[PDB]
Amino acid sequence: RSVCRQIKICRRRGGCYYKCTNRPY
Repeated sequence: RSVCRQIKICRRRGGCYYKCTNRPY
């Protein structure tokens, strides 16, 4: 599994969703 946090990732084409981004924390 991972140890990231979910963000409302958005695109220019396609749309937005829940992405585990993983910020260096």
